Order: sequence, then structure tokens, then C-alpha cells
Amino acid sequence: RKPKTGILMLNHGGPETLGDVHDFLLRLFLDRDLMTLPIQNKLAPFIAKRRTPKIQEQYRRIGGGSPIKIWTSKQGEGMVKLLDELSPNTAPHKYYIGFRYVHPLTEEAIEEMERDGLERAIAFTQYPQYSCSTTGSSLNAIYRYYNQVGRKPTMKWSTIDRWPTHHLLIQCFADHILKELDHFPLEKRSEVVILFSAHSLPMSVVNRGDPYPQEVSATVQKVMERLEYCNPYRLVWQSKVGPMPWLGPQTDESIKGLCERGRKNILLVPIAFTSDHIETLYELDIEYSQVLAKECGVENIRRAESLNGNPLFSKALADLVHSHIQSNELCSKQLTLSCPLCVNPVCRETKSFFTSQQL
Amino acid sequence: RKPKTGILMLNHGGPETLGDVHDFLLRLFLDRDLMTLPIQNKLAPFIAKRRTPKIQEQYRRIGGGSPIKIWTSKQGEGMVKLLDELSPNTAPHKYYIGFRYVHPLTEEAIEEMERDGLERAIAFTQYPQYSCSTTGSSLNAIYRYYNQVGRKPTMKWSTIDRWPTHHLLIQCFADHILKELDHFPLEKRSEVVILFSAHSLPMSVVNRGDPYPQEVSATVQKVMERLEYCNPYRLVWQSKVGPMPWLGPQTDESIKGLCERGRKNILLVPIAFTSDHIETLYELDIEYSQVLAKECGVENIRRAESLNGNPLFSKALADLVHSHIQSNELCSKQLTLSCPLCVNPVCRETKSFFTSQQL
Ligand code: HEM
Ligand code: HEM
Ligand SMILES: C[C@H](CCC(=O)O)[C@H]1CC[C@H]2[C@@H]3[C@H](O)C[C@@H]4C[C@H](O)CC[C@]4(C)[C@H]3C[C@H](O)[C@]12C
Ligand SMILES: C[C@H](CCC(=O)O)[C@H]1CC[C@H]2[C@@H]3[C@H](O)C[C@@H]4C[C@H](O)CC[C@]4(C)[C@H]3C[C@H](O)[C@]12C
Ligand SMILES: C[C@H](CCC(=O)O)[C@H]1CC[C@H]2[C@@H]3[C@H](O)C[C@@H]4C[C@H](O)CC[C@]4(C)[C@H]3C[C@H](O)[C@]12C
Ligand SMILES: C[C@H](CCC(=O)O)[C@H]1CC[C@H]2[C@@H]3[C@H](O)C[C@@H]4C[C@H](O)CC[C@]4(C)[C@H]3C[C@H](O)[C@]12C
Ligand code: FES
Ligand code: FES
Ligand SMILES: [Cl-]
Ligand SMILES: [Cl-]
Repeated sequence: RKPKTGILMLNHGGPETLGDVHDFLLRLFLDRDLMTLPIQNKLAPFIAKRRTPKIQEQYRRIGGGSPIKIWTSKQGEGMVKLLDELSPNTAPHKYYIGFRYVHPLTEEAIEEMERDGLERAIAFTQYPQYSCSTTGSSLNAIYRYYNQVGRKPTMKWSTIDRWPTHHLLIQCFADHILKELDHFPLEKRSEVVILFSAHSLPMSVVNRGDPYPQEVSATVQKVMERLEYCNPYRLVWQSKVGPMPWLGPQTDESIKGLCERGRKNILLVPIAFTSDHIETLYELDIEYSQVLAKECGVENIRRAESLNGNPLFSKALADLVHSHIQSNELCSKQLTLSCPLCVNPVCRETKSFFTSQQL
Repeated sequence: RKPKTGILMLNHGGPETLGDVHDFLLRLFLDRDLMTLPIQNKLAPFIAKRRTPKIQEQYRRIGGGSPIKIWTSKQGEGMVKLLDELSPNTAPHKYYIGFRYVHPLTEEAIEEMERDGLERAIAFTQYPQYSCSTTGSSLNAIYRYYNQVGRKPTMKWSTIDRWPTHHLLIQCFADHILKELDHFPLEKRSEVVILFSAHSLPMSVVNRGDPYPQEVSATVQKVMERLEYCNPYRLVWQSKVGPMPWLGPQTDESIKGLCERGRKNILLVPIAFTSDHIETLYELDIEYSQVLAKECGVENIRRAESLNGNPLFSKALADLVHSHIQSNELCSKQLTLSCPLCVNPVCRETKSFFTSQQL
């Protein structure tokens, strides 16, 4: 029977094959929301054509593409299965995948959602900690769609735009940390240094008032509270590119640094993503734990397992939708405040769209 | 009877009267734990003489000196009053102030504590969130003291080196924030934006692994949680001095931005300090609220009152000490990890000084 409530799961692209790498980059270089370049429509097609081989090469290094869709899918099903039991008033629930930069694109998902004649649509960011350059970019795409199509939504909307401390999210991270610790030589357990590694931001974004760091930082505290401070930690940032200043310390430097100081047992915990992707399988596992770690003489370096197929995360997702629905909330309070320095007009419009929603 | 357990209360401190300003800047500028100056021993006395007028001037605009000492004193007394009741086993307790840059210097307090033959000494940072440039420097001074005097301590030492999420600390902040909201026009309560404001750090420090920003962010979350996200917020940083890059956004810049974008009801919350001082009474109340707020046409700006005399803060302090004693702890787990990139040969020495303590 007919799907009633629709859960839009938002996330950035991940090219599924080396073939999709080009269009991936192209859509990436076109997003005003994440970068203004001179004469953008002209540069992007070229920058993409230029960086395709190297990225291809990275994906090939991890087996030939991104597993983002596969994990979102399974996490999706799990969510739906549970929601259909905890919230039966919301009839059958359906999940859709709105990726920013690869198919199914956000726009395509919305088309499919409209057509299934849903009663209510929920924008569920897959980013627990809110950045304008991630969740905001995804929220903007929804608004822009309806303002490009020219008509307007035939279903009522709302957003779960952040969830950096959801209790089951935290429990998942801790569980995966505990079990990653059990694989460390028992004589070295107490001595394991934990590095929470998050995708970095450029300072120019940080300095504009982006909430990301503060949220990532909360996530980190909650986790360590639950672990009862069993090991010393730091929060470090990865994936810097370019010559500009980014928020540090860089994860590559911290690993290198810790080593030189004789802290040679390191647990990497990727705390800002809910599944594997290039950042973990290439950046962390290959560039860092295999090349870097090696030439600095680490004793042991492990990476806590991405949430991926964990059934408990699947519960987490369901529990968030459920609560969101019951609470009748349209978005978080935080969404209703733009960053005291955006130069971007759509941020207000996009937030209007969610706070102005009927019901 | 004689004092059994001493509770060393560490803080930067500030000039009590205008005359202390020169000596205050002098000791700031000679502290090779936040400053490497060419021929530092000769620039410093001078930089002091040059900056003295303007800083005196600032202190004059706030009544002619810092209250850090009065308040630390009152907190000290209340703490002791309770602790004698809470832990009679640890006999009479006595507090000492050890300021870093003004009298009573860390080193004086130490001479005194030792002169009263205490069985133990607790280094109790009054900065809830750890920075290498604040609590660390205070800890470095204790270790350095013994290395200088060339003797060993006659009392058993330990430390409460951080406490960013103490339940009562959090509770006091919540209370003070609520109290301040009832002072805003009622028609505007739930439109008020909360700007948590904290002393900034130079990126060069952030970038070497300083724990502070992540700890400050943690404190913010706990306060907002307990407030039940009743108002939008941002975490922002104040007190940038110089041409170098600091962690932003800057508090001032953020206030102006908010104003230029129609958010004209701001509550400042000083989240990284336990009492009033220059940062709050001059920077926040005068520079930002009284001047900046007029040129950018704010409607209402307000500041949550510093913890100062709050009786519940005193209870907060006692709980911390008492729990630290019951727990038998030498330091936080977090102190045992120096920040992955420091270049300061002393951090590990200090750390060892506390992790290595007898009893
Ligand atoms: C304004 C802020 C951001 C900017 C400017 C930015 C920039 C970029 C750039 C240049 C790439 C291409 C990667 C490369 O060519 O080396 C990329 C890809 C990517 N971005 Fe972001 N990023 C931002 C924030 C984030 C955050 C916080 C995340 C968290 C997951 C994220 C997720 C990803 C992922 C998974 C890729 C794959 C890129 C690749 O496979 O090479 N982005 N971004
Ligand atoms: C490397 C780290 C830091 C550096 C290099 C630094 C620099 C300075 C400077 C230059 C002054 C004198 C004011 C001036 O000369 O304009 C000062 C004083 C002061 N510091 Fe810092 N600061 C740092 C971190 C912090 C932090 C995190 C806090 C509190 C959390 C703090 C608390 C204070 C206070 C209350 C004053 C009094 C300033 C005055 O009276 O003018 N400092 N520091
Ligand atoms: C990574 C890429 C360089 C591609 C290459 O030559 O390999 C560069 C070129 C243009 C860059 C972007 C542009 O400089 C615009 C943005 C400006 C901000 O100050 C930094 C981030 C910012 C969002 C940049 C991210 C990244 O460094 C980009 C995308
Ligand atoms: C200064 C400017 C960013 C302007 C802005 O942020 O508004 C920079 C950032 C990214 C740069 C471009 C990208 O790096 C891609 C190209 C790479 C070449 O190495 C230089 C030219 C190239 C075409 C760059 C031109 C120019 O230097 C850009 C456009
Ligand atoms: C380059 C050096 C910073 C050294 C460092 O990286 O630690 C800077 C920072 C502070 C500077 C000094 C102090 O600001 C005091 C003086 C102020 C005058 O404006 C210039 C000369 C003056 C005597 C400065 C000389 C020099 O440019 C210093 C010493
Ligand atoms: C405040 C004073 C400038 C006063 C003047 O010249 O009139 C200067 C002299 C030395 C400076 C410091 C030194 O350059 C060393 C520190 C290093 C960081 O990169 C900046 C903060 C840092 C702590 C500086 C802050 C501030 O600008 C200081 C303290
Ligand atoms: S860029 Fe953060 S709200 Fe506009
Ligand atoms: S500077 Fe942080 S431990 Fe040395
Ligand atoms: Cl990926
Ligand atoms: Cl002061």
C-alpha cells in the first residue's frame, strides 16, 4: 500500500564507480553554497576534468568506488522497518536518498517524493553535527528545487538538521571504540591515545560562525563521558586541501607528532561521519595508517569501525525520526539562527522555508 | 588548630590597583611559556613600560583594578567552610591563592603552604577548561618552583587540572542565563540570541593540539542542554590582540554581524571564566555593549552575571575537591597526554611531577 511519510536521507555524493568520478567533481565545483569562484560555470568543467584521474586513482585504491550508497540503503531499510512499528499513525514510511553531488541527487529524490503523493516529508541530514557547507547545502537544494520548478510543495515538510549528541549515536561510537580497543595488545591498552578525527573546515568558514566545530566537540565529550575517560584523547581535523588556512591540528600532523613524542599506540575515531567513504578507507587507512604511520614508526594504529551496518545505529535513526514526528518540531532552534556573518542570501530563505511550513 | 589540606587556587590574576599594572605586564612578557621574544629579558621590561599607560587606562574605566582576588577570596572561604564539613577526615582545609602574574604569586603561595606543614596540596585550576597557556602555565610554575628552589616538596601534591562539565558549574551558568533573560523585554525573550564568549587563542596554539576549544565547546553544550535549547546560540571568541590569526569568529565582529542582519537582542555569556575581570567589565560591558552596540544600532544587549559570589559556585568548588579526594586521583586522564605538537620540554616534566606523586 501507499507510502504516507517520507524520510529524505541527505548526504554528499560518493561516486560508486570510477566512471562517476568526473560528474561527481563537476557538481562539486558548481555549488556556490560551498565555494565562490570567478566565472564558475566555466572553471568547474575544467577543474573536474583536471582532478579526475587522481581521484579515480584514490577510489581504485579502495576497491573502485564509494560505499556510501550501500550503507545509507541498509541504514535506510533498518530505519523504515522499525519506524513502521513504533509510529504506526505515520502509516508506511519510505526512505529516499538525496545525495548532493551524485545520483540519486536531492532533486531527483524530491521528484520521486512528490509523485508518491506523500502526506509529510522529513529532511534528515546524515550529518550529526551541523555545518553550512554540509547539512545547509543540502537544505538549500530542497528550497532551491521548489523555486526552480516554480510550483511549490504538495506535501508538508520539516527538518532534522542536527543530532550531535543523540544518546544512541554516542553509544554506537563508544561500542565501536571499546571493541577496537580489545584488539590492541592488552599490555598497551591503557596507553592508547584516541584521536577523534573530523573533516576540517577552512578558517574563513570557521570565522564566519559555522557551528560545526562546537558540535563535533560536543559529540566528542559525550562519547568520552560514556567511555568514562578511560583513555586520553584529542580532537583533530582531516582532509584539508589547498594553500588556505584550515582548522587544525591536522590529523596527519598529529599522528606524526604523537609518534615523535613516543605515543605510538593510536586509535583513530572518525567522529563526523556515520559510514565508510573515501575519508576513512583512503585518507585514514591508507595515507595515514599505512604510509605515514609506517615512516614514523608507530607500534599500533587502528581505526574504530565506521557505524555502517550496526543495527543500533539503525535504531538511532528511527528513534530520531519518531521523536521529531511526535514533538511536532519543524527544525532545531539552531536552524532559526543564521551565522552572524553569512554573505549568502539563501540561508535566510531556506530557513524561512522550514520554519514557515504549515502545521 | 593547624591546616591539614591546602587548596591552591590558580589563576592568571590581574592588577588590583593601577600601580600594579607595570609589574603585571612585566611577568606576562617574561613568561617563556607563551612568549619567545628576541632578547626577551630586555624587550619585556620595555614592552611593559610602553603598554602600561593604556592598560592602566582600561583598568581605570572599570573602577581602578581587578576584582579577581576579592572573588577568588570569597569563593575560597565558602569552599573551605563546606569542605571542613564534607570531609572531616581531611582535617581543616585552607585555601591559598596562587596567581600567575600578580601577588600572591604561585611561588609565594607555595612557600606559605609548605611553611604550614600540610599533609597534602591540591593544585586547583580556576579555569574550568584546560589550555596550555592557562592551567598548563600555572602547573609549569609549581614544577618549575621546586626545580628552582632545588628541593623536593614536603607535601603530597595532586591536581584538579580541568572541569569543563561539572554539573554544578553548568547549573550556575544556566541559572545566571535564565536570570538574565527575565531582564529582557518579555516580547523579546524567545527572540534573544545567546553568544557564549571565550578568550580566543592564536591558531598557532589551536594548531598544536590545545585542548581548550574542544573543552569550551563541551561546556557550552551542557549549558544549552540544561537550558533545553530554549534560545538559538553561537560560541564566539574574544580578546584577539595582534596581526596573527586567532580562533574566530570574534565576539565583537559577531555582534556587529548579528546587528547588520536584524538580530538585535543579544545575551552575552562569559563561558570560560568564573568571575568578573577585564575581559568582562571592560571588553564586554564597555567596548562591545556600550560603544559598538550603539554604532550598530542594537535594541538590547545584556551580559549574564559572572559566577562571582554565587553560593552555588562555592558548593561547586567543594564537590570537586571532595570528589577528587574520595577518588584518590593525581590528575585527569587528559593531563597524561601532552598536546601532539608541543615543542616545550617542560610539559612532560610537569605532567610527570603530578603523575609520579607518592600516596
Ligand atoms: C566549505 C567547506 C568545505 C569545502 C570548501 C570542501 C571542499 C571539498 C573539495 C575541494 C573536495 C574535492 C576533494 C579533492 O578534490 O581533493 C571535496 C570533496 C568531499 N567532501 Fe568536502 N569540503 C567542505 C566540507 C566538507 C565536510 C565537513 C565534509 C564531511 C564529510 C565533506 C565531505 C566531503 C567528501 C566525503 C568528499 C569526497 C572528495 C573526494 O573524494 O576527493 N565536505 N570537498
Ligand atoms: C598563548 C595564549 C595567550 C596569549 C599569547 C595571550 C596574550 C595576552 C596579552 C597580550 C595580554 C595583555 C593584554 C594586552 O597586552 O593587550 C594578556 C592578558 C590577559 N590574559 Fe591572555 N593570552 C592568551 C590566552 C589566554 C586565555 C585562554 C585566557 C583565559 C581563558 C587569558 C586570560 C587573560 C586575562 C584575563 C588578561 C588580562 C589582560 C589585560 O588586563 O589587558 N589569556 N594575554
Ligand atoms: C581543492 C581545489 C584545488 C584543485 C586542484 O588544483 O587540485 C581548490 C580550488 C578552489 C578552492 C576553493 C576556493 O578557493 C573558494 C573557497 C575559499 C575559502 O577561502 C577556502 C575554501 C574554498 C571553498 C576553496 C576550497 C578548495 O581549496 C578549492 C576547491
Ligand atoms: C583567488 C581565487 C579565489 C577567488 C575567490 O575565492 O573568490 C583562486 C582560488 C582557486 C583558484 C583556481 C584553481 O586553483 C584552479 C586553477 C589551478 C591553477 O593552478 C591556477 C589557475 C586556476 C584556474 C585557479 C585560479 C585562481 O588562482 C583561483 C580561482
Ligand atoms: C617579530 C616579533 C615577534 C617574535 C615572535 O614571533 O615571537 C615582534 C612581535 C612583538 C614586536 C615588538 C613589540 O610589539 C614592541 C615594539 C612595538 C613597535 O610597534 C615595533 C617595535 C617593537 C620593539 C616590536 C618589534 C618586533 O616586531 C616584535 C618583537
Ligand atoms: C601586546 C604586544 C603589542 C603591544 C605594542 O607593541 O604596543 C605584543 C608584543 C608581543 C606579542 C606576542 C608575541 O608575538 C607572541 C605571541 C604569539 C602569537 O602568534 C600571538 C600572540 C602573542 C602572545 C603575541 C600577542 C601580542 O601581540 C604581544 C604580547
Ligand atoms: S553561511 Fe552559515 S548561515 Fe549562511
Ligand atoms: S603545549 Fe600543550 S602540552 Fe606542551
Ligand atoms: Cl566517498
Ligand atoms: Cl582582571
